[PDB]
Amino acid sequence: ASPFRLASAGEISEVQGILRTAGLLGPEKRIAYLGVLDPARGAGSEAEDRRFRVFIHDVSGARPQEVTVSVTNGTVISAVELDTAATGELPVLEEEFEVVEQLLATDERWLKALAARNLDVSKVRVAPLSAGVFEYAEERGRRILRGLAFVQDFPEDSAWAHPVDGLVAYVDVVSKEVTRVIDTGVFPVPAEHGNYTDPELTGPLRTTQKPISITQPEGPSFTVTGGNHIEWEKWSLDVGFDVREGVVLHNIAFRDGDRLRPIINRASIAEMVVPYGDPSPIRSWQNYFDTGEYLVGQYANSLELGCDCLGDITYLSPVISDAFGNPREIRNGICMHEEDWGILAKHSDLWSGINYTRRNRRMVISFFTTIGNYDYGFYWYLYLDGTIEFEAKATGVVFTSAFPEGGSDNISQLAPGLGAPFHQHIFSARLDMAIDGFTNRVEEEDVVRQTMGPGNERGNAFSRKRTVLTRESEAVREADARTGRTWIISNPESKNRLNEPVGYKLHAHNQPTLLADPGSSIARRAAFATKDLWVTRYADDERYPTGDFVNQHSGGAGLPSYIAQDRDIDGQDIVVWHTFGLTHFPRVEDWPIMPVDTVGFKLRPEGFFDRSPVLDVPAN
Amino acid sequence: ASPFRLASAGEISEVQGILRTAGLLGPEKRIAYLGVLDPARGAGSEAEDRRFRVFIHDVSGARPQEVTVSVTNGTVISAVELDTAATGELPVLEEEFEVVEQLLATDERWLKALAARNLDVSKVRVAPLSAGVFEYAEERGRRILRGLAFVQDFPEDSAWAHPVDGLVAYVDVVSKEVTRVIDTGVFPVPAEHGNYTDPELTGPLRTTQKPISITQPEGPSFTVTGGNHIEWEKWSLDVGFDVREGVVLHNIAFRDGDRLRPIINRASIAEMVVPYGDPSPIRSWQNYFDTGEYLVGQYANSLELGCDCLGDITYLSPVISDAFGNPREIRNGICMHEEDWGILAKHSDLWSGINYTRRNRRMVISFFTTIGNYDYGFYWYLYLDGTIEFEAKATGVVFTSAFPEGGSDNISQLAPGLGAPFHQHIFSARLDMAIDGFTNRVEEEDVVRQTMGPGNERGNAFSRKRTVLTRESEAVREADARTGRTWIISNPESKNRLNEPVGYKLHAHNQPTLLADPGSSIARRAAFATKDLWVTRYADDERYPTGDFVNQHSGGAGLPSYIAQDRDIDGQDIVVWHTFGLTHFPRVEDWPIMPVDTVGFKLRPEGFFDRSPVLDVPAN
Ligand SMILES: [Cu+2]
Ligand SMILES: [Cu+2]
Repeated sequence: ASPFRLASAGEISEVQGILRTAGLLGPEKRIAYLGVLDPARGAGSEAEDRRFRVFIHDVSGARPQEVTVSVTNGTVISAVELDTAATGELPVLEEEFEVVEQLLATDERWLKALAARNLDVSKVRVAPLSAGVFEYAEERGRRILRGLAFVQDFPEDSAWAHPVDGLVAYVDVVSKEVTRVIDTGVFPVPAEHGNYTDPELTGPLRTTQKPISITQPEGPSFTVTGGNHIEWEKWSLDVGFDVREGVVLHNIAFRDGDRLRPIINRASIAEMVVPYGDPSPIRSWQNYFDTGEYLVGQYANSLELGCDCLGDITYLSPVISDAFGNPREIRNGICMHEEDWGILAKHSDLWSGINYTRRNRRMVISFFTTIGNYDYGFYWYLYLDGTIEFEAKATGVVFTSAFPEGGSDNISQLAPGLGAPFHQHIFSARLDMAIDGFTNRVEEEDVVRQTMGPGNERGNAFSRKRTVLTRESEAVREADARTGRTWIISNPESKNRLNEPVGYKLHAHNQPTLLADPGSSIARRAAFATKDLWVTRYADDERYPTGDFVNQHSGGAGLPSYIAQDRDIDGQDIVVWHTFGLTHFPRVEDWPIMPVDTVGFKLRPEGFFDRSPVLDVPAN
Repeated sequence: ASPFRLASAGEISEVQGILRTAGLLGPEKRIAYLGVLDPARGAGSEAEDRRFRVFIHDVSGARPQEVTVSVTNGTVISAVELDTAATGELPVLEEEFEVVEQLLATDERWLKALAARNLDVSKVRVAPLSAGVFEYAEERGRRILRGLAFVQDFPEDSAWAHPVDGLVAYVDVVSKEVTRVIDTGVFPVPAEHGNYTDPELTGPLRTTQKPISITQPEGPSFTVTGGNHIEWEKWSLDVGFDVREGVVLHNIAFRDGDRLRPIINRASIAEMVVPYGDPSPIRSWQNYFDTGEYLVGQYANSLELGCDCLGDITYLSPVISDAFGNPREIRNGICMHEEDWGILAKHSDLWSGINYTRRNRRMVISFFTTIGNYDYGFYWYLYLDGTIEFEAKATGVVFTSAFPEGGSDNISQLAPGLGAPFHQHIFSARLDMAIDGFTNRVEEEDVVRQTMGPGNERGNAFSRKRTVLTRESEAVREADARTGRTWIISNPESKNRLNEPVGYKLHAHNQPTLLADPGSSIARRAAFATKDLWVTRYADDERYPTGDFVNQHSGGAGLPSYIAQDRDIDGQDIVVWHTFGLTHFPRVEDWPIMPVDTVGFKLRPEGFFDRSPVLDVPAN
């Protein structure tokens, strides 16, 4: 059995059993995160010890715990007590989100604010959001959620269309107290409905779209064995699923003739922040850490055939844990399919009379998650020529506010009185590199322009320059689209036939990084987002750019701390962390449901192969 | 019928007849360029007047002519004689290409060069390339082609694998003289074959690929009317074809409710330069202006169903003129189809219980051309949401040289002894803007970062700024990926329901622009490629960024001269010229045949619609 197989329902149940038996899962205990641990560095280690990491929360206010259990041995290997005011709070629980609206509904200050606006409390939905760390000392060590109101006129109504601005509440979800209710002033509540399924808004539906039928009369070209091991057009990998990170790809390799060569040991989106740029006290604290605080895999959708994934699909239904350790399956939560990708190679040669054309293909592995108003699709692609690519698709309903009379520098208008605060969606890809094995290195490649003169008398010459990042103190890099900056990960001990170290080149989209002032909380807490590329020496406990406990953590966790070690990355076991995102100034066409916008990156072989790896592709 | 209809074989024959009748097309005359002109500006068009412009060459040596004839009226509107040493030579003729090898085969300096390398002249192919303007005074006024040698060992052999470096010959193609033969020294001719159809190189072909069948059961969703007028999912446009530019899109409009709203009057790739960056005298003059000097449309391939275009395809077979004015059809030279494009919009709402998912699709209009070793695909895409996108696909065989023994800063090694000089592939998209009509304006939009302090105490705020480009002198712009710079074209007189000027935002890929020294021949001849965006006031004689005659023409024409007029572009009839390209340092993976690499740009609505234009898309 493979060490990278997906967690079984019974394994979750076994973890539950081991925890209750050791008296660590009592009636006041809640599981805020549960995930299988990856195998440690080894190869001839056939003694498989299946271990799970669990973050246990306590509803009574008692210190939480980080527990490591061996589902194979049936034992608790570790169980450490956490000082959350030092190391941050655990991920927020679904039941904690539910308590915010309920608690506010009986609070005198909240009911008063709602009375002044003439809104029926039973019609007021509250978005229970992360708190972050600002200037409220009484929150340290406490689990707080901040709430924003939205009106829902009827059950099928889209509450996002009616934000109740000038109002924000802070709630302690363990002691169940409303710690603060801020009412900065009354703002009209946007009246227009944003119901995209309402025939009064859509108008007569189109009857012009003819069907596009994509089928595979002989089945797919990939094989799925061991439940999650994929073999497709020379590629090999294992598809994992974590409740925090979502789809994770393991042991990405390419079979170059005789040998199966490694490229990436582990690929995942390790964090994803959505910071808001509205300086209003009602929203200036708003920063979603979708992966770290909310756990994206937890909210993964059950994809529908023909609607979400068209063609010959192969699904994976991963299993996660609930707050009590019971297994929960996300049916059809991962899509796997190959799709046509146009022309791969083409040449019509005059001299030889040979006309050659080959088509391209990509293997797609994806999932879609929903974080409140927003829905995100995470797509990983493998191409015939050895290219690896990631694409994030953002959709959903934009987060709203009121549009200030007299306009705004930080909010855009979507409808009459309806605003949409400026924000960004910034992702972090954790790429545990293994180019032909673990002895890797990273170089920054810049285009070099040359000046006209001796050796370049016609002033036509241009070159390139590569700088090797040797220590971690020099591995925090910035993009430079102007000079065509890319980063090559190579194995200095593995050469191609021309005796140059094999490599892969990372092509970024060069979008803007974190815009927030460098001294702000979010800049401290999401420091990874301020730079485009980070390279660290691998360490088993360094899994997230924002750290293990993001919720209400002070700042400087994850990447800045890891880098501070200043380890040797020149020809070592390294990890590449690429920051990429969308800066969003919502437009009128993003209402009342926004069309997909995308971001991503890709890695292309750079002298990895001896010649083109697609010469054996047939005609057809 | 429609004034934007494709030129017919009848019209071409008639232009030939009109020129003949006028004594402009005798036996020594050759058609170097023939294309139908676009209707004059305004809506007061007094009936059908189809005019064609022609560049007439003279093989005996007499000055060429530029003629405009009215095919409708049977007249010659104008006919001017050209002083080519001043205004530039005419595009290269197909017959002048084959002349080069023929002539060199009997020149003693060439035979001696080949003999010193032990090469059989009957096996030496010569790549006949444009000459440019350099230090050779005897070329002024003359039509020169420079030749580079490649050995073809057998008939089905790929000569590109066997470059003969250290040698180049300049040939006058009118007087049929070999003016110079430069031999800088003997270089070993690379021995490995790059025969990608040879079993010895490919090995056994993959048997792993299963069929992907894309069919459309009820036919496509677009209609083709009047030969080239396309109507698809609210979009409306005319697909034109010019022998210089290739596919051209006219009158791009979107049917918003009851009104057909114009977006782009005319879109085309007006120029594409491929400058080389090897300072070797043998290649330091190499710069292909594929559109301007070679004319990409004449070299358009006849696309095969299945391998070139998968799905339900509708082809256009445009007609061009041959060198004698006789019409020539490029069968299936333009392919049109719609393809599924994933997810358009998606939201699973907790509060309303409504789960909504909609699929995207795009209309594709494309053609592929072959310029010697390289093959380029030009793709235009229209999406359901109002997005317009262009994509260039570069493939074919890379241009080779010998790889210098002790390495090279300007050439990369692909095989033993085989090199590939550094080069770029830069495009210029000319977008004659008509955002809701001709009164347009362009704003440069940058992200604005804010400092923490009063009014932004938590330091999370960020904004954006827009700068109207008012006069052409302040409309030559460069990219800034770091501040998320984009350009919005709006109509200051047409406002959406929120009282904001409707618009479209241009998103560039921010790749490096021209790398050559600013004082070089190519920087002056390809000045357009030195900046990312240019905006000019519309003029019927300002068609290409490099001018009407690029072949052996110096700087003095094109964008830098148009811009000098410093005309008003603030709410006028304007034209946007966007520069975008690939900077290419060939990889071993690019040999023997190059896998497709792409570049492009796109435009998205920016307050153009009153809300999302895709609310009427049916359930999927
Ligand atoms: Cu957004
Ligand atoms: Cu190239």
